[PDB]
Amino acid sequence: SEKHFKYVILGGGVAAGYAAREFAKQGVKPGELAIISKEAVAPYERPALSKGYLFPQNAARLPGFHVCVGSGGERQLPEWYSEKGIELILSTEIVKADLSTKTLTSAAGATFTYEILIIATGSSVIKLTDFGTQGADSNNILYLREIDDADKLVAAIQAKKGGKAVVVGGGYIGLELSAALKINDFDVTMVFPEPWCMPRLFTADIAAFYEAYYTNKGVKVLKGTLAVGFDANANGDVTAVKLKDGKVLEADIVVVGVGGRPLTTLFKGQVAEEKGGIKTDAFFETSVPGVYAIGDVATFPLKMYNELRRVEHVDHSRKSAEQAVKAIKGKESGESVPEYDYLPYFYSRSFDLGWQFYGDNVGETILFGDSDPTSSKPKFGSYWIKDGKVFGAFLEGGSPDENNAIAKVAKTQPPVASIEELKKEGLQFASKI
Ligand SMILES: Cc1cc2nc3c(=O)[nH]c(=O)nc-3n(C[C@H](O)[C@H](O)[C@H](O)COP(=O)(O)OP(=O)(O)OC[C@H]3O[C@@H](n4cnc5c(N)ncnc54)[C@H](O)[C@@H]3O)c2cc1C
Ligand SMILES: NC(=O)c1ccc[n+]([C@@H]2O[C@H](COP(=O)([O-])OP(=O)(O)OC[C@H]3O[C@@H](n4cnc5c(N)ncnc54)[C@H](O)[C@@H]3O)[C@@H](O)[C@H]2O)c1
Repeated sequence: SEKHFKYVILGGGVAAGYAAREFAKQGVKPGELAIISKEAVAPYERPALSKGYLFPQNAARLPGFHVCVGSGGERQLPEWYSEKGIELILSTEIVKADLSTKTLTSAAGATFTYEILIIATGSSVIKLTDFGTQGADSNNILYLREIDDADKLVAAIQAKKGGKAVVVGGGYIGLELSAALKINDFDVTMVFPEPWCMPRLFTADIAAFYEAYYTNKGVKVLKGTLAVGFDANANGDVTAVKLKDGKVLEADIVVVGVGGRPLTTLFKGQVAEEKGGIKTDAFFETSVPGVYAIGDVATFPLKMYNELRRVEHVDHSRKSAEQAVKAIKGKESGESVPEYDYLPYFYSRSFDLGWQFYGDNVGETILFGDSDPTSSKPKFGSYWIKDGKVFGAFLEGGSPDENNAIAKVAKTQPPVASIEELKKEGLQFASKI
């Protein structure tokens, strides 16, 4: 009954799917590796859940977006794993991890042993019920982290067709959700307390473009307020959203985007933690030899900024997954592996927009380009200047070359003698580098 594998990746997300591609490249043998996931499907490109998955027509659907298509790689269907002798253990939640005995136990009591462990458990979605919010347990108050959550949302959009939606949260998930609900023909109201949307990255100037663009699209942006409770009917279904300011919004469906946290509960005490995640070295190895932490759960050395960091980027999930397998196989062969040198890269898409950010959002900012929301193809960016150098670069509506140019600016940190002249140059500055 108990199963044994040389390597076990715990989790079936983006990092797990990309670690498995790296294993096949490294020559993994039949029977050696297993991926244990609580989801009923093979690893897939998570960012698709708040994008094409929510389309009313010609939506993204599995098996279409299984990894590694999101980065231009080959689709890894369930057949890809079985045909390689990679054991895909689905619908299995590991409720107990004993690192000292190298044994994991599933919710059904089944046990599994490994020689090497890769922790790719990602993040769990924050819910309003965690806060103890009045009426937050009403039906049709939905979240979006996994494909079952996406399927519940796609069912609710269909059941509540042409109704009222309230989106709680002003991050990029709130933005992508509001845009999705609007392209599905809902009356949409977006609620968040910050003085502008995407507060952890957008400047007031960048936010103003997206707020105006969403307003033109019919989305009602309600900044400076917070959802404090909900009304429900006799079936327990949400009927309204109560706000801190006394306003009461009618709602047929509520979709919440209030963040996430690393899913490291199984390891508390057994591994060193820092900055919310499991601490790793430049090779994603934890304080326990042979136990690795990749993707969302990892607090790793961010080499170019000389500090430990934790990120929630799909690029980091893929790259960190490759780094760990290279470190594991390199130790088997005595081969040296260079340190993880990640350039922070984040992106978001909604409506006909699509932006990319590289580097670090620190220092003084300048906006450049065409930032008119009514333009047929808005193309505008922003630079962050710290210690007289470009530290961060943002671009909306860039071409693949223009996006590569701002990544090279954020990677090389070119000198800025004049911030006024840098704004004059604009996007031409990134191309002339
Ligand atoms: C809707 C959505 C949209 C996003 N859009 C973007 C975007 O546009 N750009 C971007 O850069 N990033 C985006 N992200 C973030 C990005 O997808 C994540 O950073 C990435 O998925 C993390 O990879 P991961 O493997 O660490 O985590 P996950 O993909 O979440 O993988 C974790 C896996 O482990 C499983 N698991 C957890 N605990 C257990 C357990 N105890 N037992 C068994 N299995 C377990 C989970 O079910 C899941 O399969 C988005 C995320 C979401 C939720
Ligand atoms: N990229 C990031 O900086 C970041 C930060 C946190 C989480 N995430 C992760 O990425 C995904 C996207 O998260 P995000 O960027 O949308 O989250 P976020 O942390 O950036 O923002 C959550 C939003 O919800 C708002 N909010 C909280 N309580 C509220 C209430 N009661 N009423 C109204 N608004 C309320 C917050 O003020 C904020 O605007 C998630 O899956 C999460 O795991 C990303």
